[PDB]
Amino acid sequence: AERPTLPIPDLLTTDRNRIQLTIGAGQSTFGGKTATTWGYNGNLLGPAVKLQRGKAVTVDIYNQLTEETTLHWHGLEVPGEVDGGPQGIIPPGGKRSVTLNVDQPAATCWFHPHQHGKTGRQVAMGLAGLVVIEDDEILKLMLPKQWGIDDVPVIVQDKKFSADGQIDYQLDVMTAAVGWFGDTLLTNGAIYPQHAAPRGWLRLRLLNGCNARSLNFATSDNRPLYVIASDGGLLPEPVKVSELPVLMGERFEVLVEVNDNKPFDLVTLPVSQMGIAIAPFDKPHPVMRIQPIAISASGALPDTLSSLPALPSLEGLTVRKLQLSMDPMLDMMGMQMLMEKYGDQAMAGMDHSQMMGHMGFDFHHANKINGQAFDMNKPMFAAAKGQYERWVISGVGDMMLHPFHIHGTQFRILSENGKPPAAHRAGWKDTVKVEGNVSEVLVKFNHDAPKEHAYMAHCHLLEHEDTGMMLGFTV
Ligand SMILES: [Cu+2]
Ligand SMILES: [Cu+2]
Repeated sequence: AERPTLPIPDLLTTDRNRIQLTIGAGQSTFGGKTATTWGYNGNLLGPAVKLQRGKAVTVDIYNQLTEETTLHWHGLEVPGEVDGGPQGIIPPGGKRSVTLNVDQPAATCWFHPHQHGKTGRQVAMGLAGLVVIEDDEILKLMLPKQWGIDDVPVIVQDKKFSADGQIDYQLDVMTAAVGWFGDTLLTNGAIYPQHAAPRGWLRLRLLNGCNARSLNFATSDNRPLYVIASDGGLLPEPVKVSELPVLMGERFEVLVEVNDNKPFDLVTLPVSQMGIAIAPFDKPHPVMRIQPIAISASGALPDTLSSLPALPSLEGLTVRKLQLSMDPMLDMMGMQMLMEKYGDQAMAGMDHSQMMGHMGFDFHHANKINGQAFDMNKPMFAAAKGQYERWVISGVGDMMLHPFHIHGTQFRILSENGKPPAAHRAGWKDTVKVEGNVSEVLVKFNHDAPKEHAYMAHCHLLEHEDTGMMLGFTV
């Protein structure tokens, strides 16, 4: 049969300078089986909210679920009051209005729930949206810009399904250790869709929307990807890559050539991550089928995209240390449950070093920062407003992958997991890899966050966040 077309999220702009988002339960079909799913302005996933830098907009958010949620704008530099972390509770049948005064460069950001201890479940049920920030600078470049034709959002997510076809989500000792992962890959909510792309340049806005699964994009015929933007917006010039690793909650925009009429796949390559490396993710896995077409397409790859500032001198900067840890009992219990469920396949992708690390009680608070499981009532510290700080985040002592995310900022990576960052990760980021080594970011918070609307800093492996690997901080 024909592959289904890639679903394109609606590009939603202001009215009275207002935007309406409805959070609701409905139904979706996956592999011919119906499931209860949640969506923003529909059944599953959500729209792309389109924002202009320097232009205020009001968002009216209606919770039509039968349980509490929050709405977090991932990668937006906004005050804590509108950040929608776990303190931004919207009750069932409630409404919250937020004024977003956008004051950052053009970027692809996203939005999702941040309900305390339930973020994994609420994203797994289908809640995620996009944010497209535009500025004068990006619109001058003549990048591909026809939304849903040559400028395409690609939200990649895995799920697992029970026998009846319902989403099979559980926060248990296995998923608290290694994450919630599945055997079914979704692309804008569809299984292995096709996208009809005009000949010339195709812009893909890639979002890893998975709870726990790291991805590594490539093409089926090894044509290159040209990275043009990271989480926080444009690189100074394009970076040519043959593969593109993307952690949970990271975005990159890439241009790819649609040259001849022969279709090719966007794929994800096997990653060395425990549980994630298991079949069917032990071989290259198709993400979507690009079908070349002949219709209007004038987008270009510019030699120069933007100016990236020199890093400042680090002397005098406040240093914060964040030591990530997991109770040895959770590693043991969680690993034991993984090995019970997958047997001989359980150590897929793992080298000798990775396995010897695993040497051979309430799990809801077993994941920690600085020896502390997340305490919603006790911000770990008071950060300075408008001042560079150096944040040193360590996974030394721990075997697992931790995409570390900091609210309220776009930062510069100084060191990523004991190496300088790759060229395409050296610009504006809101996520940094921590995996058995130490990362160092240069962060600045331009907006206030008081105690009662604190910013979060957490692992974006959502089951780790939900079982304690989060801290609140004031600005
Ligand atoms: Cu965030
Ligand atoms: Cu983690």
